[PDB]
Amino acid sequence: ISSLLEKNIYNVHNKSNTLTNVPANPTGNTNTVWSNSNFTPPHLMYGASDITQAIGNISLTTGSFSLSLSGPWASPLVQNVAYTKINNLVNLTFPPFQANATSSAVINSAIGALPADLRPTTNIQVDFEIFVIDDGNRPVNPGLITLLSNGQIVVYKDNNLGQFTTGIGGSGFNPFSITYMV
Amino acid sequence: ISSLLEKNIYNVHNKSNTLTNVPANPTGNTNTVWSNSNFTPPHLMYGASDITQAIGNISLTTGSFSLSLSGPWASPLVQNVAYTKINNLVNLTFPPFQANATSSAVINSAIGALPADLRPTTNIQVDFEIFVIDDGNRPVNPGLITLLSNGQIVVYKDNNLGQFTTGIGGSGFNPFSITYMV
Amino acid sequence: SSLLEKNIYNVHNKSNTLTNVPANPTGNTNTVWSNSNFTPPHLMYGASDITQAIGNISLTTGSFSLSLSGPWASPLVQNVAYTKINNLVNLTFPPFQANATSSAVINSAIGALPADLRPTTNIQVDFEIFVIDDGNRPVNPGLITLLSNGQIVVYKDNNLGQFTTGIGGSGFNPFSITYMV
Repeated sequence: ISSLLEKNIYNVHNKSNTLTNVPANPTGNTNTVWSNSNFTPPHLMYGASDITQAIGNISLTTGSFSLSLSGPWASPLVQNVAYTKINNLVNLTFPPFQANATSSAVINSAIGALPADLRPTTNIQVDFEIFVIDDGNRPVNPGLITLLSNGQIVVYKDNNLGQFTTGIGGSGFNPFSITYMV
Repeated sequence: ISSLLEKNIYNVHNKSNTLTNVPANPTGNTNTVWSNSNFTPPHLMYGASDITQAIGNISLTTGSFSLSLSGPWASPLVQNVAYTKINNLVNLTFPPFQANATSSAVINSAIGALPADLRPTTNIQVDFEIFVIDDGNRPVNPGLITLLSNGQIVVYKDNNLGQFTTGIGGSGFNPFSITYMV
Repeated sequence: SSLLEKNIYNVHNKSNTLTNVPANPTGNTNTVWSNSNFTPPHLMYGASDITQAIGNISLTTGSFSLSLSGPWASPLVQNVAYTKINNLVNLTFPPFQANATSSAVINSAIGALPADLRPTTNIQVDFEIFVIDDGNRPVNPGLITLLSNGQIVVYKDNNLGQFTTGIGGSGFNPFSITYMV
């Protein structure tokens, strides 16, 4: 045992290794593995590096969700919106939503459309300038997308609550992407 | 001792476990934990997997910093700006900064307001189109935020160095988010 | 036997080999073990799967040389910085500005974006950006479109606008765009 308490050449085998929960590195060395009792559950440490906290901080999910948008078009348009969430950071990448407009209206989803874990929580809405199209025209003013904390998505023709206009040629948007922390 | 040097059914307990810094996996096995002396400080290894390097390649931090902005308002507005940094990639998510304007001015921070590790270094400034408001109006032209390498943040009413304008209604911006590499 | 129950030993070893097992041998949140439900096995601390968390995120970063041309007398060549995390891409562009000797959009050749950064889910992805033309700072946004064939196009405005012959500089200050492929 005494030989294990100081440096040796032993390649130790064990079915498992249980590290006492302690508030500080017991040896002070950068190559000592220890278990940090300042957290519950405890954190695995390697020297001063907190492995458990680093692992928790690099959480990532990605995929898509179905989104139904409606307003100016004769019928709702349904497409899958791609997403990535890393820690608290979200990206949404939208495919095209475009069709002829039979009425004048903003584009919006139902309340709750954004998956719960992608909804803004620090802010009531988050706003982004995006390129939109109306009746086949490419307007020079930016459109505006607002993501709401209740999960509703609203897309305006311009920053001043602008509506898309009845007409043919395509109203809506080419693919775009927005990134934000919840 | 000899029983520890080959496979056993021991659930070993230790107050800590110090791994000799060595240049190669001493057993070659994918279930061997070791400490890699090819780096200083050393790297935690599991088999051929470099845990320290993998965590360092992500290098994620997140949180917020207090930001004081001033210009058109009677007094500075102070709010926390949320951030994520992943390797060289930064996200900033701003809460609302808006109040009545008693003078005509751009909005800016002090020099050094952006935390040092979020400041552009590859570029002298990085620019983003954002939706801004002035006197309660929602102008169709985008506002512009410029992040400067000296840590100053400037927000303009439009792309042409535009100033926010004296008046009641609210001047500044709804929440927005911008993403960039330093 | 003293090692098989709690002790105050700071143990040293040249390495530590953990038996591959399908479940935590002690049940405790401070036990390190090797999880045989995966190949290669996963390093565990309690119920925390260290190997899985690291394998779930894949980050690359660097830069690529980009040649843009159109309104300028000759192409401009600069490095564009990128990060890719799983399917998520950031591009951060340095300034591309010079005087314009013709009226034209700015574009790259086909295939200019590295293959692993090209949109595949969409044919193009569009972004509003601040551009400059003949030294003027126009209030209308410019537009960058990233195409699935790897071409990059930058327009003076959203309506296929071209940069304009003249002095003062045409192109853009640095900007950044982020998107999933």
